[PDB]
Amino acid sequence: KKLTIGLIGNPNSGKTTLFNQLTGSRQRVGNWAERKEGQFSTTDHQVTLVDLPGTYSLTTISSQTSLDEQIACHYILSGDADLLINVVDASNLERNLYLTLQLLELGIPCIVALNMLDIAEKQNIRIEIDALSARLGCPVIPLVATRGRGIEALKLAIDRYKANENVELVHYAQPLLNEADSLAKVMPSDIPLKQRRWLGLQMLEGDIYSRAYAGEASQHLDAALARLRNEMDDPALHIADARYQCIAAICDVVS
Repeated sequence: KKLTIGLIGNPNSGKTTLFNQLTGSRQRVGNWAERKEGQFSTTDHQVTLVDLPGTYSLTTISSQTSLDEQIACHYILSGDADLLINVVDASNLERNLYLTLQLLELGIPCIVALNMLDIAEKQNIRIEIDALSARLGCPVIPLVATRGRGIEALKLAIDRYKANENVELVHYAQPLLNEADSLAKVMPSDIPLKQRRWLGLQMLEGDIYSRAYAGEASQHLDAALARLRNEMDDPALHIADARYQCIAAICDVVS
């Protein structure tokens, strides 16, 4: 059974190194129409690993997006990957989980690969693996460097992979969910309900680039925002703050 896996993480998360270790000399360097692609095997699977450009987020709310960011986003939303391996820097967890949260809100099958365990230890940081997994609703695999043990556990997890656990991640105010869902109902229904509801939130948060994916929902954004502004100060801020609360709450328990 062949699997297509996207490798995604922040810049300087050790992603290039992990890609190289996983694929060895079974790799091929193309471009996105630089696009690195490689092969490896697990017990059950022949995996095609696709290296996505380093990025801190699938989008940018307050400022201009980058090319790398748009490439990652488009690939992720295309649904070409059967699952993703989200490489996370254990020494800068809070910053790294911003991207992770987006992947999980999108409902994309995910395996977190906790990297840079050494540097975390030398920064006096210990991550509670099962605490994080429980809260994210996906596997969390410590990438132990010694004798490539982390790689072997990562391959094990790929063979074990099922859907993410359907867990509440962010706790949004009810008017936000309502408005996002009603926007979602009008978006191109070729997109899954979960992603259309996320796009909805992104629109409400001021994400300009999400409007490209939302089609006819953009015609209803103004009316949704006016309503929300009559029951809370600034809907975009309530979205960002809830997301900050979620990630901060996780980090306090987990780190």
